[PDB]
Amino acid sequence: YFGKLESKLSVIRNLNDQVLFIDQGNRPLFEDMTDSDCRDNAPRTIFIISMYKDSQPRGMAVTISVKCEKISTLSCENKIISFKEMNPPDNIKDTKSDIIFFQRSVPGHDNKMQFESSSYEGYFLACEKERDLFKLILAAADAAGDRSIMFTVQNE
Repeated sequence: YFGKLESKLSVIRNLNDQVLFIDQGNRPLFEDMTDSDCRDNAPRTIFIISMYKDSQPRGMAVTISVKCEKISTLSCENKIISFKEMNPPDNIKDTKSDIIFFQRSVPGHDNKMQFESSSYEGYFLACEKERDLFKLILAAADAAGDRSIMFTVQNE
């Protein structure tokens, strides 16, 4: 069981310092942005990270959402990343949820974060280059040094 506690606004960057944003097709991408780009493309660049209490504690449980047109919440349902148009719910009945990730400090890096799927243990949010685009994906990662699953989370 997960219960919603408190939320914070944040910008999310991959290790290349590219900013996560929701694009016109409702897909999560990374792009090089100045701070001003970032701010002017709010609310597509400003993510809401909501903390949840967990009846089966395995880390800091969070949802990630964004207010593009309506509020959309990040999902890794069926091991693929997509947005669901929904508010982060007040509670979630199950111990595994496609919208709950565990935010973890990256071992050997105080300031970088990973987001592990609660649904699929050992799978993480990652950045992958695809052609000319940098996409957010769900990836299996076994190694703490894996740079593709490391993010910077800056408050507001």
